[PDB]
Amino acid sequence: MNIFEMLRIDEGLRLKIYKDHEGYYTIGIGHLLTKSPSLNAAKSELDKAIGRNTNGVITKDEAEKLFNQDVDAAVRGILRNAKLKPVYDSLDAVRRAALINMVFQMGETGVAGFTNSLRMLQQKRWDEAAVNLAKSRWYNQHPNRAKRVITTFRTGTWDAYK
Ligand SMILES: [Cl-]
Ligand SMILES: [Cl-]
Ligand SMILES: [Co+2]
Repeated sequence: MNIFEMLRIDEGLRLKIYKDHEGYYTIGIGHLLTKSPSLNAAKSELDKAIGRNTNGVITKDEAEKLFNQDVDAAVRGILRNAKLKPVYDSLDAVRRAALINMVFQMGETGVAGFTNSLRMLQQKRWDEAAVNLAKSRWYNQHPNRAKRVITTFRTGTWDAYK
């Protein structure tokens, strides 16, 4: 399995503009367009992003392209961050993907804010990190997904994903 398949499972695929669980406009595979109420605003971001008059609807290839860019960006964010890099480096392949998933969903900056879980991950204190991760708004607002990720961190296997 890999980060791509994993996030595809977590975020699903939508070709038409949609409002997310928080009421934000998104499209594709978890690509946030804007946090604004204006559907026009979202259309415009979209057109800006795709390079064409989309009218809120995109193609699968277009979707996968925003996905690659987005996955790329998450990693860069990780590598740029003084708090995230070292943890990332200390992790194994499966766990790195779990970190990416989180950076992707909440941003580099939101993730760097989980000071305590990051320390625990850095020390390989799997069980405790997982307990700590679950005490968040993240988890409470995304019970199912958050559980697959936390689990992945805990086991270092793709089991939550099979
Ligand atoms: Cl973009
Ligand atoms: Cl969820
Ligand atoms: Co959310």
